[PDB]
Amino acid sequence: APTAPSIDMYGSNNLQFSKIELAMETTSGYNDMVKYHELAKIKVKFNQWSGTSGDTYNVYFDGVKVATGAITGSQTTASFEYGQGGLYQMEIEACDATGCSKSAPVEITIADTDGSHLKPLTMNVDPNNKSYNTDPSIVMGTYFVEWGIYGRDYTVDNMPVDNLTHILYGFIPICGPNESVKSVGGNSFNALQTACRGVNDYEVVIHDPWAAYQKSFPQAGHEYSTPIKGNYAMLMALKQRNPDLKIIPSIGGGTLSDPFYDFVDKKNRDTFVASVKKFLKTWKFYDGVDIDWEFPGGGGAAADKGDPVNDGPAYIALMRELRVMLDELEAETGRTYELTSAIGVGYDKIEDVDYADAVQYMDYIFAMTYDFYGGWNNVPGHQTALYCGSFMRPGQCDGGGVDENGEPYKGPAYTADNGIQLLLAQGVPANKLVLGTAMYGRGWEGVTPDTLTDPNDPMTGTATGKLKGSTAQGVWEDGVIDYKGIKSFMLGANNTGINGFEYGYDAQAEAPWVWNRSTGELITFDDHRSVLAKGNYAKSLGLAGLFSWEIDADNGDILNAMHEGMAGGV
Ligand SMILES: CC(=O)CCCCn1c(=O)c2c(ncn2C)n(C)c1=O
Ligand SMILES: CC(=O)CCCCn1c(=O)c2c(ncn2C)n(C)c1=O
Ligand SMILES: CC(=O)CCCCn1c(=O)c2c(ncn2C)n(C)c1=O
Repeated sequence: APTAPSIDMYGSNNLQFSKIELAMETTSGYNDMVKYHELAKIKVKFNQWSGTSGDTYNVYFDGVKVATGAITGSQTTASFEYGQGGLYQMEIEACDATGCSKSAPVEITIADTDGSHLKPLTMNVDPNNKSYNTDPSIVMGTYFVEWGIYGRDYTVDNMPVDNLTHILYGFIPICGPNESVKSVGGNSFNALQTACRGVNDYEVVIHDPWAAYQKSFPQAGHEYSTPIKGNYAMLMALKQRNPDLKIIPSIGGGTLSDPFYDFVDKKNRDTFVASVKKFLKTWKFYDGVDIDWEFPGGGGAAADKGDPVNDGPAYIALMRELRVMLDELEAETGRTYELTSAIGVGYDKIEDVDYADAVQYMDYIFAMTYDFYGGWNNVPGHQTALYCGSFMRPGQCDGGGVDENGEPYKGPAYTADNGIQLLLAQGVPANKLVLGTAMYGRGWEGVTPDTLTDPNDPMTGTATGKLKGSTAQGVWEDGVIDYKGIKSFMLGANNTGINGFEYGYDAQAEAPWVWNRSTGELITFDDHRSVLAKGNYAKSLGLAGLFSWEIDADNGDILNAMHEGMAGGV
């Protein structure tokens, strides 16, 4: 016989609650901005403006009692905890000695990071991505980059997810020595320093919390009160649409790998593995971890780091210790968690790790069969060829010979086949290796006809510097161009060359190029033909499948060719 409660929607945070507490309106240290709670804190204000208030309230979710407390006037705040994410029909009843009066039901949301409070994501995929019926046991992976939501304007709902088995989310940094990030310029290092305030060295953090969980995306139905927004909320709604898709955070990458060189000290590995565990308990849409250390032994961005004696065993110990940790998580959750890694495949990178040993702990190795040549020097070559190109010298392919000054080659040339064969030769099983495809070109300026030693092969020329171009043409950094930019501005609709470019294909190497004889612009990339060759190769060897770098740079053609190449290899 009290007055039935009316719920104050605006005074109760629009009934949006969450197991994870995320700062939405600042940028600060990771432990300050993100706190995961086993019980969500619920606070609901309700009013009984007329009649009698009564003396106690009970709260029901879908008919089940979940909280009780005292009413002592005409406005009450009910505070309680609840442990399960989801949407629920909430009623609040007020009671006195004579009876109870229940409010009308209203939906309350309790967010959790598995996306259990979210409907399947609405997609907006370019229709140039076709539908395939590829065997679901073949890996078809890609990297989605966190910063792609800015100038590249490529969001989670743009991904052709039904053509993917694995989404690797690039990248999760590690607090600590990070001079390589500083050297890149822009705001990357400053962002990282902020995220690491109050964080122990060697723990993972989110690099850009605005991209990850703050930015409101209209296409995803995000509102002011939505407790999780950003790319991560969209990946959560994506797992609701595609529950079998694996979404894996990739830790490291070329500029973020500095802290891995300190993993020869086991205390640093323990700190890092513990932070990864906490990370996967906090962000439950993720299905494992991808380790992208570029590179054990050195030769990467950090010119002053790398230990060819100790980094390999440290890498193998890291994989064992991660696998132990992921086994605990599988025990706690009943889920399967995957452990993978993207690796350099030049002989000098491979030789520093016993991968046959590492790989017993791992689900897959993503072999980085690209970046073999590029604008960091003026030597043209195929950056992603399967085999040795026509431009190579006698004995260069297998490393038997000498260069143009008579210097002996130090090892086999950089090709996908050389890398894959070296890994098989170590005893890595073919069905754990995933072959990489480039959705971008690397290129040079200045490779004009007078520099060529073979007048029909620009790979025999010499450059003056890196390819220059605008972001409109898909050039986001010097020397690098999106595949969709090469297609729009160099190849044209018929793949025969526009704007002063001509198309060529080195049939020996299985590698395409476009060349502008007058500017001497030369770009090496993967196209439909070379990606079919890769698919045939992967099929021949019984590899796990294919992956690509990076999804925002494709227009559909490369991922389509990945699927066609895997079907059609003979
Ligand atoms: C600038 C900010 O808000 C957080 C840091 C983002 C990190 N980041 C990039 O922004 C980026 C990038 N490459 C190109 N860009 C534009 N990398 C490698 C990166 O880590
Ligand atoms: C502006 C920008 O993004 C340049 C990044 C180059 C950093 N970097 C590498 O990533 C790298 C490398 N060797 C292998 N890798 C993967 N070196 C020598 C490098 O500087
Ligand atoms: C196949 C393999 O082992 C590649 C090793 C890294 C290639 N590479 C560079 O050498 C490099 C670079 N930037 C500057 N440099 C000198 N990047 C981005 C790179 O990938």
